[PDB]
Amino acid sequence: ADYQGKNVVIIGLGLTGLSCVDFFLARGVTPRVMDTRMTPPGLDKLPEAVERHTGSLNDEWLMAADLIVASPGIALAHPSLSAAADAGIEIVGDIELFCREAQAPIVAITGSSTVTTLVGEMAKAAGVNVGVGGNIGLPALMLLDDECELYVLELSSFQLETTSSLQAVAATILNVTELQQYRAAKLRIYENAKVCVVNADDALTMPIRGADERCVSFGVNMGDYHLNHQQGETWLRVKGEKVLNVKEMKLSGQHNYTNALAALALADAAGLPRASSLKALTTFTGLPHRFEVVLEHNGVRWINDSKATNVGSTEAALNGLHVDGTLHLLLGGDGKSADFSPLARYLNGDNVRLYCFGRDGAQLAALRPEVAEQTETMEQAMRLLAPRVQPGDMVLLSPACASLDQFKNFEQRGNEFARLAKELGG
Repeated sequence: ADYQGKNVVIIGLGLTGLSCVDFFLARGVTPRVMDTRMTPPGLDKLPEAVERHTGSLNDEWLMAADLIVASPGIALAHPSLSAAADAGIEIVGDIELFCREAQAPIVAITGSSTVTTLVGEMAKAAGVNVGVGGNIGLPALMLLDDECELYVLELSSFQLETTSSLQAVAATILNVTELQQYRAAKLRIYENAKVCVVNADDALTMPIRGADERCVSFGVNMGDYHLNHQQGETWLRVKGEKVLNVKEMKLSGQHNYTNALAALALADAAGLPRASSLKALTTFTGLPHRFEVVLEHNGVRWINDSKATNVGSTEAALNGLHVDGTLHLLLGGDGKSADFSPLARYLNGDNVRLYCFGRDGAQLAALRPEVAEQTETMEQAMRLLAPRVQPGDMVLLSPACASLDQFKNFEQRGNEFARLAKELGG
């Protein structure tokens, strides 16, 4: 849309509020920001030209606004917002701002992560540049920067409440778990959807009406997409046909089989090739910290392999690793008396750069010091490479060491890497 010369107020900062600020600053609009918290997150990232008010809502700013952009964290029933609404002031959310500008198909998912991640993996297996965001990953507005061909948004009922311009190529309510108002907000995801993917085992996921010929179902024993145990084997079944033995999947358990069925039905409805999507089901592990993609933005892939607390596990990550551009590898920690020389056969070539840290970091940078860097902690290493990273590059944390020298456990090192990937790469 055109927001030129409008008084815009953003309620709620954080990364989402920051994305709205950038969204408007890039369209010639300087917004005003307010947040009930005295020191909200992202306050230090907030530009200087932007007026901000913290510790409470500025009711005058709201009543004076032409457009109120409300984070899902503030209740729309709040008296100031209720008064703004009664005064005829337009209230929207960040997702509404996204859907007005999005030029690529949108897949929309709501219902009490894996489904959203799988759909993204299926699009990637088909060579589709996909932006995964919303209630997970990056905020939706930050996906407009890249050159996406498909959007996959995980949405809350709160985000849906303030969204009116969503026309998803495929939408789903996975579950409605603790009421009729809660369901009503979630059903908004179906409005103007080309295909509605519903849960055969949860009737509240079905539209009340107006979806007679655009519904596709997933379920355990029933639905267009369901499971079937026949000749002693369990099969994924799609539109009456066996398409995959669940033993080819890395994921396991009934819940992950229904997750795969739901993700498959969205990807099929969005036009992704079945063959490439089924392949994604055979490669996706969903293991935290084990070659876990934590951020895909601006053509860069940030991969958290903090689970590699030994030389053998890092060698596995490097072995057969195709990186279109530059691999930015981080190495360090407590090596635990390990010999890292076997890693050298994978660290030759032009596209390798090393960023070493931790207790045994000095010993790890000694694999090819000419193209290597050294630091004390993981954070300052990532701030060195973040300016240097360009599209096609991979930022891989396969440290080959345990994290007990500077971390509670390898999980903390992997979570900290994901936190800094969002800041540095977004």
